[PDB]
Amino acid sequence: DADLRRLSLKNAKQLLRKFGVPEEEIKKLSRWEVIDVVRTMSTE
DNA sequence: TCCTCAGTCGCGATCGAACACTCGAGCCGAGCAGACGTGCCTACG
Repeated sequence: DADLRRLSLKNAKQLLRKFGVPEEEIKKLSRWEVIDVVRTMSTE
């Protein structure tokens, strides 16, 4: 979680692109929301 | 060049739900002494 916070908007965006997250969530460009989704995607 | 601002992480902090221990109330079985009767046997007329 702290590691995901360090990940920064640029690399978490690229990770959400890699997992196949839809472009709306990538688009909102909210780092805090993006990390919560990426943590959920990793948990899945 | 800034300049605070919104969304979220880690940790103490208390709180509700559950779980382990205790303790007595009550019932049940065993055990023992005894009474309330039937049958089975002897000293006295």
